[PDB]
Amino acid sequence: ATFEIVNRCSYTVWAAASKGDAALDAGGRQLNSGESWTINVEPGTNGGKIWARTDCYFDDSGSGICKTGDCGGLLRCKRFGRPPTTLAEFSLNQYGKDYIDISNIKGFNVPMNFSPTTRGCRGVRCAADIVGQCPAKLKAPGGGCNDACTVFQTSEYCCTTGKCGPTEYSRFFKRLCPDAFSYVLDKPTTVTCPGSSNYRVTFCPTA
Repeated sequence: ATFEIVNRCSYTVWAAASKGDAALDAGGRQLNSGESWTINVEPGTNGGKIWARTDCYFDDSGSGICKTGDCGGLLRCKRFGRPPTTLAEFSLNQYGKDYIDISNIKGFNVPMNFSPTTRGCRGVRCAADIVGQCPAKLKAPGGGCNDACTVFQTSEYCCTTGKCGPTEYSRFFKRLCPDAFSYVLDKPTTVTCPGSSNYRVTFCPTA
């Protein structure tokens, strides 16, 4: 499957693609304002994530730091990034279907559109100013808006027991971005697409 990753933001982001224990394609790249990065994702990939990282410094070896979404200091991510990270999430060719969502479960750093480029399903978007409106307790100094699980580490926020409800914090993410997961047991906003669909992830899709 082909993912076109587009930075429409006015600022540079460092895109990242991982399935948690391995890079997808090169695993990460700098995207200046307007730049597009096309990656190939193995069919059958289960639990893939794409995210943006902000305010990175990397040396010539691809070792450094990002203020949001850092994946153990690498340019080319092998593992998931540190919150806060708006997440494009996908499972491909699962019994003939692709499954896509946007999640705020690990917080929000960059607005995002995740849309198929092929026919047969709709895209999802979380493009609200969640950072500007972020409740004081969830504001990350690095930039971005943390999820309550990351900040408070409670059974309720992290849904550790598999029993949890919506919270004042989850309802904030949900009010601004209804088409994104706000907590672990949120009513699924997953979109079902044809197996072997292709997709575009757009950072800052509106502004």
